[PDB]
Amino acid sequence: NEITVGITVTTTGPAAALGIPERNALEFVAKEIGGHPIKMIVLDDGGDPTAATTNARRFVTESKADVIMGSSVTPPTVAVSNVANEAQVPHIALAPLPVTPERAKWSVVMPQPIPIMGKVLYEHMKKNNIKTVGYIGYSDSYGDLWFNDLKKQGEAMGLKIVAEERFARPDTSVAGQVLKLVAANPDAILVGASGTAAALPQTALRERGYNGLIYQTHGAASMDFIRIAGKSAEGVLMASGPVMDPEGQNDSALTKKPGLELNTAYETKYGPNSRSQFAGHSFDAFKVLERVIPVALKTAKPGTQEFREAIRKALLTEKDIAASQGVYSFTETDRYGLDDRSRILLTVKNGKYVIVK
Ligand SMILES: O=C(O)C(=O)Cc1ccc(O)cc1
Ligand SMILES: [Pr+3]
Repeated sequence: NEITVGITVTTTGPAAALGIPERNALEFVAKEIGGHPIKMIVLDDGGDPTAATTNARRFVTESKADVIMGSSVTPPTVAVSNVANEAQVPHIALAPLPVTPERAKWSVVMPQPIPIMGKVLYEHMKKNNIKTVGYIGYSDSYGDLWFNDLKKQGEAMGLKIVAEERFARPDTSVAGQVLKLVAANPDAILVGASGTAAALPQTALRERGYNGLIYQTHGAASMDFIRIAGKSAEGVLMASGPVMDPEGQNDSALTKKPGLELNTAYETKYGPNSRSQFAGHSFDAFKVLERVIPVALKTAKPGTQEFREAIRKALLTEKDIAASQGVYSFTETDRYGLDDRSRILLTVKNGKYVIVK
């Protein structure tokens, strides 16, 4: 009578810094929901889309999963969503992705959508005298989501995009891209990357004498960024989920209690400042399950296709789902389901994250 949840995340390779906290956070989620035990099957995919496809396929067929979850970065998350939408199994994505008609029916997304994160960054650029903006980001759909958003929102707000450079996830140098960005000398540069890679343009730009403002995505929101960037991290502007600072929230924020619950558990085990954007997502996915499971049980039983459907329909009917990273209300067309309560703006002062109000 167990409910089966298959989870594929990235605990090896360049994106381990994202998947490791995601896996680690599972220690702190409910393993009994709606009066049923939860059976979790957790597999590494190394960030590889083929491996992620394979993991997801096996969860849905061999493990007869009721829900599948993952992956840690966009390319394998697209792969998982494609399996979910063909096999007709609810999928909770732990990385942002382009939600096309192919993907929208069966996938919902825990991380904040790019445009919400972009808007807070671009409003800061406007307030801080920025006229020209350069971009460096992955040469894949994550880097595309961010560049497209920068151009679309940015130009509408009167910013001028003056350079675009890309680099691949495994790359350890961005020398050629930085040379071009430095020569263009934009007032600000947006880095579209994540984890350890996000710190690569941060250090390379400062080392080459760039003095403009540097903006980072929510893909950079863990202590790994400050560890790796060092002094180059100072003064960065970074979009983040609210889980990075539940202490600072008003008691009236529905995200405060779940943020405090997660962070107290996580930091007790893993040490000071070990909170992350990413631990927030897997923890939140279970907050979502705690709302939708008891609703699905009213009409269906675990291990059937009807239960998959009932969960999918509950995702549409259950509104205002409180979690550490925001308050979720999904629709047929909005698979992120988040608003302004799902983001804050961080900077780094003396090796510590601080909120910019
Ligand atoms: O690198 C990638 O592809 C990402 O998708 C990283 C990422 C993961 C979770 C977030 O909340 C923000 C960005
Ligand atoms: Pr029935």
